Order: sequence, then C-alpha cells, then structure tokens
Amino acid sequence: SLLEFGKMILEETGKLAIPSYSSYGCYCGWGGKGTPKDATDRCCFVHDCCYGNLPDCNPKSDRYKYKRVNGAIVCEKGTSCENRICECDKAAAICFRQNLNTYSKKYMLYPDFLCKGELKC
Repeated sequence: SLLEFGKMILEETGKLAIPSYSSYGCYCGWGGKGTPKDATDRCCFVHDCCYGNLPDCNPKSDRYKYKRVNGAIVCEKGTSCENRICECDKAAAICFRQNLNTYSKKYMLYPDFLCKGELKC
C-alpha cells in the first residue's frame, strides 16, 4: 500500500513521500494526465503503468513485505499480487533516487489543469 511505498521512497531518497512526492508534476499523485514534466514525473508515469497492469490486484490497499539485502530492496514472496505490487514500487522508489539530481521544487503542488496531452503505456 501507500504505507509500504512511502517507506521505500523515504529509505531511498531520504525524503518523506508526502508531501515531496504525493502531488508532484503530472503523475505523482491521484491523477494521471498529459505529458510527464521531467524524469521524476516519468518515474511516476511508469509506476502508474505498472499498477495499471495488475488488474487482479489492489495496489493502494494490499499490504506486503520486503527487506534490505546488501542495502538493496528485496521483495519477499507472499502472494503474486504482494510480489508484483512490491516490484512496481521498488522500481519506482529507485527511479526516484536515480533522478534526484533533476528534482525540481517548481513541479511541487503542480496544478492538474496544466497537464494536457496523452501518453500510452
């Protein structure tokens, strides 16, 4: 869930998921429309495409477990969903860390009426 996911962001970027990533750009939040402003937003877009490809699961609700092995996130092996969801979050959490150098405060609390366009997964 967002509880597990928030731990990953914190544990990889050193920042609190909320409010640093809960309302960023066009895809780091509840919505999802238009073109990703930058790399970080792009991280959010693909993460949406990952959740969107788990029809039989409920990404935001289902809880799951993971651990640290050599400092790297290791998704355990509960249910397929738990596993899949955990794998979607880890990719995203690391995508966040990998692009920290281009993170912009200017895309925080971005108004969604400025997110125009379309992008397939």
